[PDB]
Amino acid sequence: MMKKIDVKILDPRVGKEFPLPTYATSGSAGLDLRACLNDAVELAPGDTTLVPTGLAIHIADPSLAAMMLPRSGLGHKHGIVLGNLVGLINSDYQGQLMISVWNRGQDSFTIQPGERIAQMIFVPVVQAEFNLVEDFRFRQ
Amino acid sequence: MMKKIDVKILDPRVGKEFPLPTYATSGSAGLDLRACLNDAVELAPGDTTLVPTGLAIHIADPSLAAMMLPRSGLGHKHGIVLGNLVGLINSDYQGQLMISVWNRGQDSFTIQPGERIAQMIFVPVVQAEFNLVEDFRFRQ
Amino acid sequence: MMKKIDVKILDPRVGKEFPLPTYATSGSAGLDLRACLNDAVELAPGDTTLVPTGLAIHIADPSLAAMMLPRSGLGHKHGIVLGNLVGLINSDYQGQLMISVWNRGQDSFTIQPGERIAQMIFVPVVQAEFNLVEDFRFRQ
Ligand SMILES: O=c1ccn([C@H]2C[C@H](O)[C@@H](COP(=O)(O)NP(=O)(O)OP(=O)(O)O)O2)c(=O)[nH]1
Ligand SMILES: O=c1ccn([C@H]2C[C@H](O)[C@@H](COP(=O)(O)NP(=O)(O)OP(=O)(O)O)O2)c(=O)[nH]1
Ligand SMILES: O=c1ccn([C@H]2C[C@H](O)[C@@H](COP(=O)(O)NP(=O)(O)OP(=O)(O)O)O2)c(=O)[nH]1
Ligand SMILES: [Mg+2]
Ligand SMILES: [Mg+2]
Ligand SMILES: [Mg+2]
Repeated sequence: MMKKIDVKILDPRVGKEFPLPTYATSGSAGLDLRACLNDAVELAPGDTTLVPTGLAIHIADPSLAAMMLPRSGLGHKHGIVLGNLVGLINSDYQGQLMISVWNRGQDSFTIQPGERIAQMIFVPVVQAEFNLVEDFRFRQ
Repeated sequence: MMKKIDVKILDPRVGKEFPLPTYATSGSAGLDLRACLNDAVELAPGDTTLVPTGLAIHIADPSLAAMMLPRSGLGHKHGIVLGNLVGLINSDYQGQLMISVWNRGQDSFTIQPGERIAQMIFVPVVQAEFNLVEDFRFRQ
Repeated sequence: MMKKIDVKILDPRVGKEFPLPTYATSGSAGLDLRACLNDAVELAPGDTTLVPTGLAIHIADPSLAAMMLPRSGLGHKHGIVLGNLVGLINSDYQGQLMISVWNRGQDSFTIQPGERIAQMIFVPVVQAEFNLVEDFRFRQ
């Protein structure tokens, strides 16, 4: 299912030196996000750093949201994941997309400019209206 | 996309002293969940605590689920995330919604009664039926 | 909402000694994935291990993806979660489904053959086409 989403380039390297996010195949669920940095950032074990993307999106449709996730290789092999675990991008958010990068492992890691460091999916969302009722199934 | 969801208030402070979850804007994807606690809980670095919400929902429609996520500020700045990372709420679950709060950082944190400590989204889900076949593309 | 999904059994114990993933109730959102192991794996605090499932799926429809999540009990009580936090399975992926199991806690844990160690949901996804525009709201 396809949707055009407005994007504003905030740093002129995005779409040039730092490619815009794209889908690798017709069947990819996520777009890889790249680090928009002037120089490498060394991220020590246990630490968190805020990585800019150099871009803003405006999903606009309240029936859609995005979710930011780690990439599986980085997470599994390097312990490079997100400090907020999973990021939620609201339809009315128009600020820069930021990546909270957390080193959950034991090895120092260099975040390089332009590196595909996380990924983002677009999922339909439903807005709940609560209906209060009196009455209406944590080894494993 | 909108859906009415049945909710049962389990603690009489919910909807009073502890506001019911709400969406901030017409374009918000998630509802913030509040800690239903009698007193603050001090959460040491690395530790996990189970926080009640004082409410139960019944999604009821098997085409919908909810996902509990950290809030980005708390996760990035304070290391206050979920012990199960992301929570999945099944359509037929009718128990109290519980929040596994994990301090993944290095600083002690006080969880206050009524604090917006996590968030929840409602997403469509598909139930898979497996079709066995003989035959039917882990730096980065 | 229901969909038949092609699955290939890669290890002949899957569907026999190691049951195929199933939904517990008509209202369950997720399928539990089992560890396809010859012997138990002892996972020390802080460590990550790659657990095979013995199966491959082919979602095939680019409007669908799967997400792998921790189980709430394991995550909250035992600190047994995913090293990549949340796994994203693309529609065109046809390899073995792998589980990055991370012990985020302080206690050693034994991963047993056949153990339900994670869960997976199928969610609709939308593929974004970016539309560049000049112009188009991080306690808490
Ligand atoms: O937990 C996971 C996550 C992914 N996978 C598989 C399926 C998915 O389609 C594939 C790629 O996932 P990612 O894009 O998150 N990983 P990465 O970007 O490191 O690999 P690639 O370069 O192939 O895209 O790996 C798993 O088996 N388990
Ligand atoms: O990983 C993320 C997560 C969120 N965001 C942006 C977009 C999202 O719409 C916005 C708010 O996300 P949260 O509601 O999770 N954070 P918080 O509740 O701390 O901020 P706010 O008070 O504005 O809602 O922050 C990112 O740029 N990266
Ligand atoms: O963060 C959470 C996650 C789950 N839950 C509730 C709702 C959900 O439907 C239920 C079961 O979730 P899981 O299947 O992830 N946990 P587990 O597999 O350990 O429990 P069960 O054996 O009942 O399925 O627990 C919460 O209250 N908070
Ligand atoms: Mg990838
Ligand atoms: Mg928020
Ligand atoms: Mg379960």
